[PDB]
Amino acid sequence: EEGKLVIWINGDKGYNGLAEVGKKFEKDTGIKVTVEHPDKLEEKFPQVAATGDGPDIIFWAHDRFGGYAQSGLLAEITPDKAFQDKLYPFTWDAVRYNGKLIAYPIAVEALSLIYNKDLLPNPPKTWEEIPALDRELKAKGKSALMFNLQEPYFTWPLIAADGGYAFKYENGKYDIKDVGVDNAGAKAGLTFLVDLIKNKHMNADTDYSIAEAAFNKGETAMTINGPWAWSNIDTSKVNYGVTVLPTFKGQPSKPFVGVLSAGINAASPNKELAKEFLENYLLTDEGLEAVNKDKPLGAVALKSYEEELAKDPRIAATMENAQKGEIMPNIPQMSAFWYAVRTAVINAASGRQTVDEALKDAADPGYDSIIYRMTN
Amino acid sequence: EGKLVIWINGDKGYNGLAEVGKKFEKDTGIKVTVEHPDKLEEKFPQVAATGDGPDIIFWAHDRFGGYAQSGLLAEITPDKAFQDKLYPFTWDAVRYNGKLIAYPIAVEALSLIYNKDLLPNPPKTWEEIPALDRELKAKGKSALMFNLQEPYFTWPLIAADGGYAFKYENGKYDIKDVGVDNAGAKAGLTFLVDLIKNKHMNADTDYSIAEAAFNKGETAMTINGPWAWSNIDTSKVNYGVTVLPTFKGQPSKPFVGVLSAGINAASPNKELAKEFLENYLLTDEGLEAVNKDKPLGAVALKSYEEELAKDPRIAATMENAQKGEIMPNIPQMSAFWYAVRTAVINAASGRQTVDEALKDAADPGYDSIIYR
Ligand SMILES: OC[C@H]1O[C@H](O[C@H]2[C@H](O)[C@@H](O)[C@@H](O)O[C@@H]2CO)[C@H](O)[C@@H](O)[C@@H]1O
Ligand SMILES: OC[C@H]1O[C@H](O[C@H]2[C@H](O)[C@@H](O)[C@@H](O)O[C@@H]2CO)[C@H](O)[C@@H](O)[C@@H]1O
Repeated sequence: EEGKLVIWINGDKGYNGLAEVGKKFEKDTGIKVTVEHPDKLEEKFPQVAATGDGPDIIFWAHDRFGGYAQSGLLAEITPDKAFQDKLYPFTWDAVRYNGKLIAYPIAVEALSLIYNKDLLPNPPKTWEEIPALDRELKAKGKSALMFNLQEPYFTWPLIAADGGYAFKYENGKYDIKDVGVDNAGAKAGLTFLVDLIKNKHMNADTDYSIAEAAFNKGETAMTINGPWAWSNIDTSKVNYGVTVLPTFKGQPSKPFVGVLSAGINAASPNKELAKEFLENYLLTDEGLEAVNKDKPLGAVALKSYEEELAKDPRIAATMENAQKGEIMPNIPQMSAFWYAVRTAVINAASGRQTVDEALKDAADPGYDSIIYRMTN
Repeated sequence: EGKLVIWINGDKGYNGLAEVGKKFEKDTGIKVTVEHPDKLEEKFPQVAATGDGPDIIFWAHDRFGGYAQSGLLAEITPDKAFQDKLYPFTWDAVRYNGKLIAYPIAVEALSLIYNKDLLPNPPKTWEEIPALDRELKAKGKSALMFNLQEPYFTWPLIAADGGYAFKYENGKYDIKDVGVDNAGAKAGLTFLVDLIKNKHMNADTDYSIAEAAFNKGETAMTINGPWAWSNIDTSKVNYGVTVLPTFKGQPSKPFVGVLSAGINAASPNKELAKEFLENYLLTDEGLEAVNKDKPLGAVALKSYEEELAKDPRIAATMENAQKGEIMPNIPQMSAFWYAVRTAVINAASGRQTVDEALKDAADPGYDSIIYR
């Protein structure tokens, strides 16, 4: 680590694009940059950083950074007024924790409906229509919809539709005691999805790669996913639309919005180098274009680059879905929250627990929660 | 790599242990370093989870279930002749999902420790402690000081009239059935907070403060374990070790711990750790070296115990232990202790009331300390 840069980022993002950026950096400065995408980095980072190890720079959606900052794993960052002016105000707000800035914002992510325009000329406006749709679509030996049920992020817009929420957001701060995941909005959302399963419109163990291959091979009319997925759909030549998520009980799907963000390890001795890389190389039209050409970032934080992208109707649809949803909390409880809800969705989907039972556990984990099973 | 590093708590006989380790070094040339880092029981899971940390970790057995569940401990395989040397109940304390995950060392329970001169007659009941504090306060003394910062020291009183942690039914702990906010729990902690509210005890007394006060002859009574008696010997106070007081007529029920040694699952020195524990530490002279530094309590090694059981201080330790309960070793233990610690400190300081402090420990929400 002594005079080089190690960067971690998720394997669904443009880390080859990003590596090309670190080759530029190395070519100008002589500093070696290594980009890695380890499995479950969002869990490894706080483990290795707890002992003063880890990468120099960590990329994740902003929801996790509050917890790292509470744990002291992140350096405070100082961008001057000029630098700050280059990025949207709400992107900075996403990386502000106890009044400090703890990361650089990169890009705004939200989920959308992605549909195969061909076998499905009109999408649905609602979830309601999907069992009747999936049934006529099985006639051609197809299914209507496949998406990741192993990550609760992908089910969340449905759960939030009729009023499921995470922690109530009250004038200023988030109410940690007031947890929305087992209210009747939440219950109705997920019970819908479980019925789709009970009645075989969806399989309970579909994961990210199954939904992706199923979509990209024309096997299923629809999927739910973010900007990063558009690339591989381009490669497959599937004719797709990106559009508004379907409503439920006639309210809009509400996706949790993430700000892909870039933090500097508090234990790093290359903090100054990390600052030059992030500010002068990545967050430029050409740094981001390079990542974005690998896998699309969504609506970027950099105003100069976003000007171009905003003209793409995938990006406008992404943004309209982001409009109906909610910026993720970055509080330290988020991590336990996701772990609970991931288990609760998987449990109810597989019949291991009833909807009421699974979400009650997610809303109020006792000592029987997975969160305290000290599992791995 | 060809080295042994041992972690043991700062209150135990770690110099004694180091004497055992010099003997191992003398015979095998393997260097043994003993350390006692602060907050060892939290550090160990964090460093061990990356693949470093000590070769050998000592703690009471309640924590080893979570370590083992986390993958951090090598399964130990003493043969039958080695097993017959230690008491069966001490092996049971280190069994997790059927496999032995540590060597047992000693049996610990809290006793009442009292100053015989200040108080030729210690109280039988928690209830008479206030009046007796009144008496002592006029003499520039106080009845009782003990660590209020660690729930371990309060547990015997929470448990007296029916507090429990997790219900134990038909060979098994039901982690949905938590007893820490039942009426027994509330009663017990309410008594303690009432003691504090009326200034018979100060809500920030910690281990250090309570030991200095007893050993300087400032307070008639403390609540402590066997490891404490060495410093009392040195201070020359004339003390007895006895039955904890009763609460609403019931015996105090201290959690019973078994000091245990686990071997890091990630150690390259696993065979050496076994030789060290089986052939040096767990012997009359190994344990004697530890014990002479800070007493272990009633040891798991039957040959050494026979000598110790004669000590009237061990007899009382075993009496308190028999009224108490072996701690669970389930992986939920770590988070339970953190919830209860905060509940006790919060109730004692007036941050929360008894009832809501305990409700939060019985049922940790996202608002609880365990999630910050
Ligand atoms: O499923 C819970 C998960 O949701 C979010 O993770 C997203 C991530 O934000 C996106 O960049 C993309 O990579 O997909 C992930 C879902 O698999 C939260 O950021 C994360 O903390 C949470 O665990
Ligand atoms: O206070 C909660 C605490 O209780 C026990 O720790 C004891 C330990 O067993 C004794 O050896 C002695 O050192 O005092 C400790 C309390 O300060 C549990 O063993 C421990 O895991 C728990 O957190």
